[PDB]
Amino acid sequence: TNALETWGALGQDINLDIPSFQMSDDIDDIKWEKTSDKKKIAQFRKEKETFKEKDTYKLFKNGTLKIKHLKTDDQDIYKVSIYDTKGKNVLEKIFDLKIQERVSKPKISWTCINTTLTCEVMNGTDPELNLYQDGKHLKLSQRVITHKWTTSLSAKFKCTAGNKVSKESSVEPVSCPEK
Ligand SMILES: *[C@@H]1O[C@H](CO)[C@@H](O)[C@H](O)[C@H]1NC(C)=O
Ligand SMILES: *[C@@H]1O[C@H](CO)[C@@H](O)[C@H](O)[C@H]1NC(C)=O
Ligand SMILES: *[C@@H]1O[C@H](CO)[C@@H](O)[C@H](O)[C@H]1NC(C)=O
Ligand code: NA
Repeated sequence: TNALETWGALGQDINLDIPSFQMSDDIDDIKWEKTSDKKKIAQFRKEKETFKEKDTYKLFKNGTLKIKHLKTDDQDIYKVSIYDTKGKNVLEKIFDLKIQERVSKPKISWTCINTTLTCEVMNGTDPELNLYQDGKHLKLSQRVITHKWTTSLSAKFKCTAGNKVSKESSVEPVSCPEK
């Protein structure tokens, strides 16, 4: 339905900008609306007043709308409509905001007794995990990664986790004399 997809982080702020715009005198009204609830979240009705539905919102002179501290409820299609003094619609841009939880630093666990190693990430939406040993790719996975060996070991393992909004990483030197 012609919207510009946008990714935002649960808990962080985000900015919806219209580069296609450049403010001026002729401009009489800039309206930002939230589709699903059909409600104007912010509006620049000339100096006549600066309306904002909440502190969660902020609208700038350049038409950019900042949404503070993203929450599950903010995933929605947003629309800006802006008009001059002669009543004309100068621009209309639409954004399709989806949000994800930032990923957390992965956690690596292991026993030398049982030749087993695990990498897991507790926080993060639809993450992707990669396991490396002394800089060489082991496995890619969406769920928890397991890695078993047999010999005595003294490697440097690296586990990455990432999604659309973040990337975290953890390296842990492993030494199993096993005897
Ligand atoms: C609009 O202004 C804000 C700061 O007031 C800035 O963060 C944003 O990048 C600007 N966008 C444009 C298109 O000027
Ligand atoms: C995991 O996410 C929760 C909120 O969803 C937060 O309280 C906690 O601090 C996060 N942990 C990390 C390591 O980011
Ligand atoms: C680890 O190895 C021991 C033998 O040394 C075995 O008995 C045990 O089942 C293994 N641990 C797990 C969790 O399977
Ligand atoms: Na919102």
